[PDB]
Amino acid sequence: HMATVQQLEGRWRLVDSKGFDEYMKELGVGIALRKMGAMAKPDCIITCDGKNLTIKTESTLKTTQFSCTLGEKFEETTADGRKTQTVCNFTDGALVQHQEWDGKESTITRKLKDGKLVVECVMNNVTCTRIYEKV
Amino acid sequence: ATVQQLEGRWRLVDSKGFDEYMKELGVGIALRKMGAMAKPDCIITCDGKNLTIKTESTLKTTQFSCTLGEKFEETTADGRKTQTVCNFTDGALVQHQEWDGKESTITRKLKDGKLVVECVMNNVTCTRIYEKVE
Ligand SMILES: CCc1c(-c2ccccc2)c(-c2ccccc2)nn1-c1ccccc1-c1cccc(OCC(=O)O)c1
Ligand SMILES: CCc1c(-c2ccccc2)c(-c2ccccc2)nn1-c1ccccc1-c1cccc(OCC(=O)O)c1
Repeated sequence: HMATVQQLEGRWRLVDSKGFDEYMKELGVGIALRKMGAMAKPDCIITCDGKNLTIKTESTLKTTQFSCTLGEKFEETTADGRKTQTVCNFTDGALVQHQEWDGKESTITRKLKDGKLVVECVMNNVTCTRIYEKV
Repeated sequence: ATVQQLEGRWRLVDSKGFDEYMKELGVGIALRKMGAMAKPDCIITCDGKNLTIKTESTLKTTQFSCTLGEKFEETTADGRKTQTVCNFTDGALVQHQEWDGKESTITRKLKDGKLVVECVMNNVTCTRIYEKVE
């Protein structure tokens, strides 16, 4: 019969939201932060342990980086604000992404090495090495 | 070693030279620091000759931790320092914030298996609804 505070425990996904912007205006929150807050579709995570309550928030940001056909050059607009002429190929066991802009070039190689994705980014001298687990 | 082997979700486990590589590209300090802090999943798709590479990034903050019935100082995401109390009274979790001679109450309550969230300030009401993920 009775609602207890422990029943509120779990992961809650936002499905509907009405009056957010008005309410934020009443608190005196700025336009940019009102809009950004009203956009996000956060998970709410509630934990109650007897009398101790914690509320947390989870936002996942999903971006398509690029979408291409292998061996066909295409214009990429990069997160740092370059417009590159790019082409991805498959040569000698590695996915090679080649970027050209403003007389410059940068390569980004992706390969498997012991069940892990090794990403190697080169620009002039400089290598950035990133490693990922399959999940 | 074929291209299809790269398909799937990947989680960043190690990064080195990130800042130097970004510096070479002529990227600003803000984006460099940020980018280096981020721990994305990488999602790779390749049906034949077409390839898609997307990412996902999650955060992950604590809004507040407290003990029912005991007052505490909340620092809010908008920049209020409030005197706050949380109670479970009348079938609902009532969060009451006080600052600068003002007050707002946030009520969380289950209806029809959903979490109904009602934020009230003066007489202006935000209503948000959540579905349980399990
Ligand atoms: C930092 C911004 C970024 C992301 C990204 C996205 C979200 C969170 C974190 C970082 C990516 C990306 C693209 C595709 C797949 C996975 C990551 N590229 N850049 C990027 C965008 C313009 C320029 C340079 C770089 C970049 C710089 C250093 C190392 C990189 O290594 C990519 C990898 O690890 O494969 C990529
Ligand atoms: C920064 C905006 C925010 C979020 C939030 C965070 C991320 C994305 C979207 C919105 C939250 C929050 C807290 C707890 C759980 C889920 C969301 N509170 N504020 C917030 C922070 C200062 C002031 C007011 C409000 C706020 C405004 C409207 C509705 C709210 O109702 C919370 C709920 O729906 O339970 C809460």
